[PDB]
Amino acid sequence: SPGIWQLDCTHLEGKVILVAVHVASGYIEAEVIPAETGQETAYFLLKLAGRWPVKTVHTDNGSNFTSTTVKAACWWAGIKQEDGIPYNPQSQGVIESMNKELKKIIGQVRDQAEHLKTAVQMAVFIHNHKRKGYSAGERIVDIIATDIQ
Amino acid sequence: SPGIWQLDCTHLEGKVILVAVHVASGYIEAEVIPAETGQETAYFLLKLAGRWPVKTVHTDNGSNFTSTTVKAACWWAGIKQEDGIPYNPQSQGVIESMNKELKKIIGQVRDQAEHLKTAVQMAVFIHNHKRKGYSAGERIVDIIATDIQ
Ligand SMILES: C=CC[N@H+](Cc1ccccc1C(=O)NCc1ccc(OC)cc1)Cc1ccc2c(c1C(=O)O)OC[C@H](CCC(=O)O)O2
Ligand SMILES: C=CC[N@H+](Cc1ccccc1C(=O)NCc1ccc(OC)cc1)Cc1ccc2c(c1C(=O)O)OC[C@H](CCC(=O)O)O2
Repeated sequence: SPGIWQLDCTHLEGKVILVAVHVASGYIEAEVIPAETGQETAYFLLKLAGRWPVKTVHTDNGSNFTSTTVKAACWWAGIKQEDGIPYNPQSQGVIESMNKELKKIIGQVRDQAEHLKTAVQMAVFIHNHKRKGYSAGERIVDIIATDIQ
Repeated sequence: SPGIWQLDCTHLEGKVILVAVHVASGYIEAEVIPAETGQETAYFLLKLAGRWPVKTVHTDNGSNFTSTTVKAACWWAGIKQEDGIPYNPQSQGVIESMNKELKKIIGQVRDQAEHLKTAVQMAVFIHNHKRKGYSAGERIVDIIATDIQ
């Protein structure tokens, strides 16, 4: 559980926002990309796994699950690549709610930057720091530290 | 201490590698950029502070310290922007050594990717996971978790 992440792809302004969610905490990293290719996804996972102890990634769709470039990145970074089938139906709902919340935050900041990428990084910051009371940033560190110990 | 980071800029292949080091742990994030502008530095700090609890950043040079774009990003993200004067002379040595280590690792992986950015992210992964016995990734999580509790 401390090492489980889920990929999520959402769309805004004719661009793609790729999101990785740490399942147990709700902490996220995200990036804007032109389109969701195997290479973009592979590079994103490489970045993520260099920054956090990524044991398993539930991929966001079958194309990323199939992609040999994505499999190659997961091999390189020691990540177990898995499907993202919502065996628990609550998973779809959680992802959908997160995309809605993220788009809400982007709207709230959208006028503070010219470029969508900047707004998305502001949204990451706000999401990770929001207290609901601990924040997702606090939760992820505590979960992982407990695991190390 | 748990919230203090240091910026560092090094050069390779006619490109700039911008690095943020978590001082207490030696954990790093890095990106390749064409040149080290206020806007590039500002965007990098925005990303960093959305991901880790960044209290203070020692800037890497006077241009980044002066930059109103960098100051604005620090304001946005709640970061105390500071100079990077090595009042402890051991600081220059530590940075120099880290740049040498990073370039060594990049050399070791350089043939595994076409693009420097890929090699740099591989280098981040190797550096953060290397056991020195705990890794820098373990140390940062432990330091921050201890602070939270
Ligand atoms: C078909 C893939 C292309 N190469 C093949 C290659 C070219 C030359 C030498 C070795 C290889 C090789 O297969 N090594 C094993 C490997 C596989 C996956 C992997 O994924 C992390 C990293 C490494 C690897 C690569 C992937 C994603 C990238 C890259 C690059 C690159 O070559 O640098 O460059 C930046 C780009 C940014 C995102 C975007 O622009 O889409 O993401
Ligand atoms: C003179 C700066 C340009 N704007 C001014 C702007 C334009 C329109 C509306 C508001 C503003 C405004 O001042 N808001 C307050 C503010 C200041 C600093 C800040 O720092 C994170 C974020 C927000 C902000 C900006 C900075 C770095 C970027 C950006 C953008 C952007 O406008 O989206 O876009 C991507 C780029 C990527 C790295 C690269 O390509 O160099 O980094």
